[PDB]
Amino acid sequence: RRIRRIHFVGIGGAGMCGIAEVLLNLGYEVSGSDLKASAVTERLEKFGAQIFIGHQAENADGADVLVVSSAINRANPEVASALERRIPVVPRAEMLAELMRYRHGIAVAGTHGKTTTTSLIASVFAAGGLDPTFVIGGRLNAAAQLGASRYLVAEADESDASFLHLQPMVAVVTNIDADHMDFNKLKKTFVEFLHNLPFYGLAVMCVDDPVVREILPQIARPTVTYGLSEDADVRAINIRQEGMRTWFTVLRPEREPLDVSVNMPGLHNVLNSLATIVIATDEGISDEAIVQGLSGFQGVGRRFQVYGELQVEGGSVMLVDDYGHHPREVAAVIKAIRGGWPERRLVMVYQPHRYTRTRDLYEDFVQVLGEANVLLLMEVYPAGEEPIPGADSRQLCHSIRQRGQLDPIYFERDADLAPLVKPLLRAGDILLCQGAGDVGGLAPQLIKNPLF
Amino acid sequence: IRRIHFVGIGGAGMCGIAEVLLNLGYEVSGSDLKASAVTERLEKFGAQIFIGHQAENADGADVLVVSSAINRANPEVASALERRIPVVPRAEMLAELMRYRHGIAVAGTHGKTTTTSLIASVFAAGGLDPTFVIGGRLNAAGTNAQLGASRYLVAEADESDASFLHLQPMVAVVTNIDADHMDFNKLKKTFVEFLHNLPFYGLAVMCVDDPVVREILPQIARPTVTYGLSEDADVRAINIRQEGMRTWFTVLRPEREPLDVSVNMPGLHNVLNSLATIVIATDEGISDEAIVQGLSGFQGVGRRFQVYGELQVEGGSVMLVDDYGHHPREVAAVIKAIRGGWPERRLVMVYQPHRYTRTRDLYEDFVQVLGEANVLLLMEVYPAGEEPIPGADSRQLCHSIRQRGQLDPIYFERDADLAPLVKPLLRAGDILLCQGAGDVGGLAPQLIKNPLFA
Ligand SMILES: Cn1nc(Nc2nc(N[C@@H]3c4ccccc4C[C@@H]3O)nc3[nH]ncc23)cc1C(C)(C)C
Ligand SMILES: Cn1nc(Nc2nc(N[C@H]3c4ccccc4C[C@@H]3O)nc3[nH]ncc23)cc1C(C)(C)C
Repeated sequence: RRIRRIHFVGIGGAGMCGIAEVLLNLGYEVSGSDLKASAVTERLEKFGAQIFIGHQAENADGADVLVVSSAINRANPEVASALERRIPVVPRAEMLAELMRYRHGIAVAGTHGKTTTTSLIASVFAAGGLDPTFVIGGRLNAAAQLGASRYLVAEADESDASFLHLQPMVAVVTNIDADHMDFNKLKKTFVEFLHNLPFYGLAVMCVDDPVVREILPQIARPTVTYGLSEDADVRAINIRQEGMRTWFTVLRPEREPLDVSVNMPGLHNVLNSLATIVIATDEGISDEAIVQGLSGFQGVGRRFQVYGELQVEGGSVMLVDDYGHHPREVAAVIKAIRGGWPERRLVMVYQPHRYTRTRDLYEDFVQVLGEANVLLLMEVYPAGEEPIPGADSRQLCHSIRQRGQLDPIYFERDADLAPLVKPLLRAGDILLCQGAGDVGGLAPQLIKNPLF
Repeated sequence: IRRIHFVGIGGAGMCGIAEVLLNLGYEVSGSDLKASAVTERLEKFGAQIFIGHQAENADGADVLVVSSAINRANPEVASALERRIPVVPRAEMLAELMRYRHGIAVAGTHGKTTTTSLIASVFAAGGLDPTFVIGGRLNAAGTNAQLGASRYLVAEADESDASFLHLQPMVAVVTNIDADHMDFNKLKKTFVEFLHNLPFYGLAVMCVDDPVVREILPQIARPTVTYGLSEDADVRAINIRQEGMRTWFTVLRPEREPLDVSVNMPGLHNVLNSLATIVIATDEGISDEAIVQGLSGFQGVGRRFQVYGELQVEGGSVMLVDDYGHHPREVAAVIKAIRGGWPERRLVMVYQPHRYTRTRDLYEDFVQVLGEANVLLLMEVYPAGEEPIPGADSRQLCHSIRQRGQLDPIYFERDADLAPLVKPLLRAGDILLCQGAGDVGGLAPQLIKNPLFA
């Protein structure tokens, strides 16, 4: 072949080793360097990678192409050597996208629901004995050597530079939401992405989303729509909720109605399931596998995870947890609560992540955070950053308070939430723990706290 | 998707696409106003042909391909839309073909067409028979075989086409990136993005003699082979010598002995075309003998800086050159190619503007570029179905140029006889360039067979 040897600089990095593993599976020679030996380098060695510890120019000798992590500098002697001798140096994210050229690629795109849908697809495919390699957050998983399956299922992030270079056989678009970020450019991006499908590929489009519906005429590829919409090709009807479990019937062309459940509440998960069913159906997966895959799906950790119930005087409070820390993600979580439980008062705990992000998206935070009925704003999680005046939780409290609708309660990172929050809570409330940093710890503690 | 339906399948660019899709094993139907040898040929390859347009001709199509000439009101298109059948423009489906073959995409501002054709010629000499695409038309060597039969598909890649960034080549050429006579940052990014459509194991063939290509070289994270006269080019022409219509030069390639070649077309631009072709043929494993034969017996592409030969006048002769370019930027490149190859020779240019709209839109660029000739014969605008626009015609251009004091254009009408007009002006050692489309294509053939120059 033209290129035989692929050399990874920083091969122990979090998403690097998965790529190396699948390239070995494809039958390339793979070498890699890292500052530190680890179980990751050990594993790659057993799969037939040549590993170097330390960086020196000669580690790249005989490389046809380099792949570098974001942690690698251009003055790294291996990179420098490759450049001096005109060897191509490819970013990790670009090589990750390239993998779909070698497999039946199912790209899951859209603003909201990509991760859960990717994971659901993988679950249903597994139920039909297919063991797909799937990609979430740049990490490759399967259940075996990564890449063995003919199937590769991956989140497709529209802000990644390799998005418009993906070559899927099947593309999902869950929705196109431009809020809290032109809108016209975003639509065009999705249209262009869908045109990377072959003329015989498949676009799986949520017609419940107004913007998806709007761009439907521009797609010019085989399309299957899904949603609650009456004109959707694949439809959920007879939706009923039973504690944590949602039941519904799915209508599909030239098939009898199919009754399914999913063990995670909210209309958003019906839509996730629908997208999965379109893809499983088109792939020829049995009704039995679909039912089992959906039914026994646990959820993705801290993706609108319902932790259950806190006991208070006169009833209970539903506890919800989500790691989203961008305004657009938070707004969607809140909308999911308002849609699913329109009568229930929303008590939100929010911690901003990073001062830079708080500064950059400040006005959007003021708007979105103001949608809560009760707001507890936790001190910023710095993630190593120095404070920025006028761009912190105290300022946000003031910005929101000034608007006359809501009076946020500020608290510090070392405070104990349970005694703070319990006196505020009333039976029928929803308590949302929202953010990363210190927030992840909270819901597990609340659920095992004496006060509840 | 089993059945693909073409609306206007007898169109010059439509029939080739249909033929390749048949070859790939799709069912293909198409409609056209008129039966012809074109529809007959498609029938032999298994196409179902309808004469006339009616909605039901599209019944049972999984996808439509629509000619550039045909709009949404065509009953077949309307029917497909009403029933949510995907409607693909011709240009888009053309681009799709590369996914199914070893695609060689030839991009850049200047030299795409000749290079495409040269590649095809050299591949043919090595007993390959590639399908190749020039001006949206698909061709191969020897009409026996079915378009698409070869594993190779060579095509011009035009950066202004909407499907440019959807090409999926195995090999991509960039001849040059020139923004003259027309955002520059967006243009560069477009070419970078096109090159990134290559797989990590594909090949980029880059003309480093071009400043802008050289500039973007470091952003290409793909295997690259550079070509040019530049000393640092991977593939280099040296010892360039001209012998009438024939150019000799030696080509240096990595890990190879120098290779002596000739091409039967004058000008440095054709050395560069040859170099790009040699990179590609070499990388594909084509023999030195095939390369030599392919280059040597290459005539040129019709009306792409075509040298028609010689007109006889008192005291010697006039080199007749013909080119269809009708945008200022194309004309400027032609003139620069004449000034570089023949810096001593007086340039007499016949130019006909194409369209009143284009004349209006690019007016000042025409004044500037047309003013580069030593002698200028401006022919009346070719309308191409357009109504006249006041102030945007050849008479206005004559005045705009004449007022500047350097050059005094000679106006003539579309129906005038050029030969008696031009002969008394011509002097031995002139270059006579016939430049433009419309009525211009007819001129050089007539001049060469005219008694006045016999
Ligand atoms: C037929 N044909 N073929 C071309 N091919 C290439 N032309 C150039 N450049 C050019 C050149 C070179 C020397 C003198 C003038 C000019 C002007 C232009 O700038 N660069 C190249 N790289 N690879 C190929 C190639 C160009 C052309 C013209 C004559 C139709 C424009
Ligand atoms: C885990 N997860 N999964 C999602 N999946 C989808 N969410 C929506 N959209 C909307 C929706 C639907 C119901 C209630 C509220 C909202 C608001 C959201 O915008 N549309 C979809 N189409 N296909 C899938 C899908 C969404 C989410 C959240 C909860 C993290 C945002």
